[PDB]
Amino acid sequence: HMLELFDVSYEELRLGWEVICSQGMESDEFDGPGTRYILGICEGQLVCSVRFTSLDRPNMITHTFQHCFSDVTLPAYGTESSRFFVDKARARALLGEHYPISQVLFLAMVNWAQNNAYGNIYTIVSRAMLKILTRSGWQIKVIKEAFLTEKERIYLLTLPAGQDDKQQLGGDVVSRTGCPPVAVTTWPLTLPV
Repeated sequence: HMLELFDVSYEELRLGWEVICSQGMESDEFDGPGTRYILGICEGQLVCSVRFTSLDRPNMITHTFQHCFSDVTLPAYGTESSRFFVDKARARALLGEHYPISQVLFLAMVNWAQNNAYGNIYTIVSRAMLKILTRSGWQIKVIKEAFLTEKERIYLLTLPAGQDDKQQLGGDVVSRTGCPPVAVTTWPLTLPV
């Protein structure tokens, strides 16, 4: 058993490779050149993933939810993660139950961010996702709470990707999975499940 987290550009996107794709999020307006993805693969299958888009290219903050956050100043340089995906049922079956695939992808996100020159990451999450990010210990920053609907609250967040954040999620995954300490410091990531 082994867990691989690494990134691929849209530009890069045999049997197992289509199994992965057959398990991926069906595209949208923001899936094109420039867009990168982090894929979590265990025994030839997609267990989790997340998408990264440049802040200056069209994205969910600048377009989809324009009316919601047009009052927030956005840096010229940056990345927005989205389509945070985790298949809990498949992770359990491959990485055993109680495995923190969620905390791992967060770690993969910080590590990928450092490897690509991003101090932090901008994202739009749902109330629930916010609850999880909060519980993860990751020192996220709500830039603005907005109302999608009458009761639907969504948030614009900055996810810290400094060394402290990396070590913090790393140490978390360690004492949690008991995996080798150096295994959470690299990019790409590779975890013994």
